[PDB]
Amino acid sequence: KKVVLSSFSIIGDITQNIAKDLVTVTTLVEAGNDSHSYQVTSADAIKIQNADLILCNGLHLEETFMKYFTNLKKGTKIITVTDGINPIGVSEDTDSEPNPHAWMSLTNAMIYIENIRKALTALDPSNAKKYELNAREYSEKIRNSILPLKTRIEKVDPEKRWFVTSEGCLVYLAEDFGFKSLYLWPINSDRSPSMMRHAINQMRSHKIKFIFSESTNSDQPAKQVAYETNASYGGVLYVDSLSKPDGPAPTYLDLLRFSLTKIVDTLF
Repeated sequence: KKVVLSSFSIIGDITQNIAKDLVTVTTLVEAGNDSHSYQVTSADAIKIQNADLILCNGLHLEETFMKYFTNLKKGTKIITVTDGINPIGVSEDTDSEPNPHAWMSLTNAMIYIENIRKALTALDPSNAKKYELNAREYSEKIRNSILPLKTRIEKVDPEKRWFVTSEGCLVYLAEDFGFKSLYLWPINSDRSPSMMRHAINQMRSHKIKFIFSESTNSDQPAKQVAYETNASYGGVLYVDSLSKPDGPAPTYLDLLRFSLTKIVDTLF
């Protein structure tokens, strides 16, 4: 039985929905750890040796630990599951490092699924028909949950078309749904007084009503910005990790559904 190692919780969960126990799906950066400067342990090195296939986000998400994906089993490939997603830069002034949060998008969910289906199929071609069926079922499951939220979101008045967050975690969502985005820092692990100043100025300027924080960072900056802008703190979104199993976002679908529900509930 083949072993497929995903770099972090969100990719592991996607892969499990496509493979459904045809392969053993493992995860390196488990829920509640952050990929940036993640410490690869000796146990983790066993996971890496066992892998017949390694599934990464790319977009620099794994940059601090790519070096551990060495001395690999013969034949074991590293697949970048964001292949075909046009990157959005960490420059809020659009050349720069890529923003890794491509999974926060309905369109991109379908691409992650397709790239994983394709890699599973190449790895394990005798199960092609099964991965094919499973990938379609899963794609449909996500569309069925998430599209009605999009449909509601799209009714927002053009002037209120802003997703404002702490980390730059919704830039791909913004692009997918036709919203502008504002944030305080591009990626959590640093930080910038002038980016805060800019956000405050932009919110005042466009009468933006809400700003969110996220499940792996502090709410303090968002609340401070809300105060300085006469805006409201919108609460906590789940974007960078699955939650714990008894939390609100224990699967990738549940993560998308929770966060986009909270967004639409805040906008309307």
